[PDB]
Amino acid sequence: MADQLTEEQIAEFKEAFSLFDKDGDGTITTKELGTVMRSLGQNPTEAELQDMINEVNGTIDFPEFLTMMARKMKDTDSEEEIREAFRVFDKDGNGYISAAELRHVMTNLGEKLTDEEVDEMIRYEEFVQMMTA
Repeated sequence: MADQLTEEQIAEFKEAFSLFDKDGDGTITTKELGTVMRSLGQNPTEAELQDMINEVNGTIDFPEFLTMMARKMKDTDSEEEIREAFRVFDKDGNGYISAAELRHVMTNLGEKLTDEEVDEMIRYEEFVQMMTA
């Protein structure tokens, strides 16, 4: 699931990975992975380091690094995108002004959807959270 990743994000993370590593391949012991995470600016605890080691004997391959960063940055980007898109519907109102106002935008647009299904699901962010669950 590398599609949730941004081109600039993957470029920056590859740049950091290339700067951290020494001569040779990127496969070094898990202590190197922990130190790279510390240098990247993140605050990974011992449990996060253990999970990253288990995901990847002391070989940090670019695919495994990309996968662990994919899951982490994907959770982070999902949270950030939810927070940003909470204010995406600026035309409906200032903030969650009316249930009918949001329902009109959600039913007149969004996807090929059934008119009665939107009303049934109604009975802003709460609807998105319910749909995600």
